[PDB]
Amino acid sequence: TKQITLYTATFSPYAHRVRIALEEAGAEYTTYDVDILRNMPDWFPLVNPLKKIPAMTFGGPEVPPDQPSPESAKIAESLAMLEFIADLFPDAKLLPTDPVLRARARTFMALYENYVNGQFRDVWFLGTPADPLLQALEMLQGALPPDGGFAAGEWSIADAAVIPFLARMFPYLEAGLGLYSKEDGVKMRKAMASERFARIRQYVRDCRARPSFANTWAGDAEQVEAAKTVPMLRVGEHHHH
Amino acid sequence: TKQITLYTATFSPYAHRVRIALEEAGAEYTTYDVDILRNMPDWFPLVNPLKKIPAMTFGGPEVPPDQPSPESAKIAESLAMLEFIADLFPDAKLLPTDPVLRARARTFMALYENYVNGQFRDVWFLGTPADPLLQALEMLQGALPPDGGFAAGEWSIADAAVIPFLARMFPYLEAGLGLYSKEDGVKMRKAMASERFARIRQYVRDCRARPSFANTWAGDAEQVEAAKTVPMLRVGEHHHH
Ligand SMILES: N[C@@H](CCC(=O)N[C@@H](CS)C(=O)NCC(=O)O)C(=O)O
Ligand SMILES: N[C@@H](CCC(=O)N[C@@H](CS)C(=O)NCC(=O)O)C(=O)O
Ligand SMILES: [Ca+2]
Ligand SMILES: [Fe+3]
Ligand SMILES: [Fe+3]
Repeated sequence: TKQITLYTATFSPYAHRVRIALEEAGAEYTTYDVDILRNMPDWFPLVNPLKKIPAMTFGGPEVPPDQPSPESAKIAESLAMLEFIADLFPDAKLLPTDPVLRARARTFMALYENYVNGQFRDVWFLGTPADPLLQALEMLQGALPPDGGFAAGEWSIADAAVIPFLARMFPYLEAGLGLYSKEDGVKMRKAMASERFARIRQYVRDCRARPSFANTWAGDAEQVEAAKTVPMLRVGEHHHH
Repeated sequence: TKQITLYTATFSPYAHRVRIALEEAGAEYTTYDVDILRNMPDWFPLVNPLKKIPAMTFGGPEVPPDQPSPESAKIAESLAMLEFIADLFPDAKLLPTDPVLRARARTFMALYENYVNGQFRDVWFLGTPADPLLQALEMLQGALPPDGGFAAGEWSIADAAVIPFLARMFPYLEAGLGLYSKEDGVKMRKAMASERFARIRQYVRDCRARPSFANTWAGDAEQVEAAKTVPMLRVGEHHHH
């Protein structure tokens, strides 16, 4: 019954993670947009001293999100929020019950966070070479069950962790967003359409088809427009190797 | 009943995490050292295709660790292993039961992984300036309960995740091991002895005092000798300015 407020931003894949999990949980929750990269409100460090989105408050009196209460628990870091939502809503089965299948979910989240996420960041924001990102995506694809299904078989928070980033990749590439070279843009678009990546394309389709994605996605073109507000995505700048 | 085998290396803080959790769980398990950085056995990709330590096998027939069975589950990534051990040994209370306290543990692990570990890597492997690492350590220290205790209050896997790295910092600095300059080494040693970092010193003491640390630590001098075998620590080498 305790209130949940998620501070969010449309462009943010980290915040998208948590919206997906809250949808899958059937939770009652409030979202509040924060212009974190261009105009952070003076009160925002009260809900997250790290000054990052997402931020979550839990419990305390019901208050407007721009008047946060000292009495609410302040939860930081998207993957911590994913596990928190799974803990709060056990009947929603946001993780498997079998320990080995649960470990597949945790391993998948760690493979993404430790080896793929930084490659997405460095290719898009710094224009580093795309081959290491493609190699990391092929590795992550190899962790998926071959015949279909989600990271741990049944849908779990591991898939909430990963789909926000994979789903942005395709329309960002088509719109030319990112500081990578033309050559690497072509390389990535060809690779992600090639037979090499058939499995991860099916994974993306399967994740996007769920109501939790549809109800937390602004649409491809709208998400592209939101990403254009990110200052680090300096239009007209490209890096070459 | 199902066997646990942890592939290990004395120098490795990631492997150390899992040894600590297994000790706290009261698990029966085998450890098997792998010279992963200098002489990886040809069979090791069968237990971890990423070619990283730690690796874990679970279940399957009892076999010599250098003859791994296809029937065992292959678990990768140290933090996934920590959550796995918590799942396997619920009576050991390796996480709190309260959702908010559990989220404190998950947040603390994410703070370390996302903001602290990479600063340790920059300073120790590249010799970049120490101030950003000291700032990240002060942030992590600020997430501890100021009056005492572990990251989530009671001891949890969050403390298994973090103590291997903090516990290596002090003896490595005393040995001058790492690519930072003598000047930054003195700066870090002075800072870590100052009142600024009294709370994290108490944390390191409290974690080290537990049998799970004593039984998984070779001793300060011995751990330093094992770290000198790590190629990227480049023993005898330092970068300046
Ligand atoms: N590790 C965080 C990453 C969050 C993150 O970096 N969020 C961005 C927006 S997509 C942000 O708030 N950036 C602001 C900053 O770093 O100052 C998580 O998993 O929640
Ligand atoms: N994300 C991994 C990191 C493991 C790791 O990097 N292990 C090192 C030893 S400290 C290793 O095996 N390095 C060999 C390599 O990267 O190729 C985990 O949490 O287990
Ligand atoms: Ca596979
Ligand atoms: Fe972002
Ligand atoms: Fe290492």
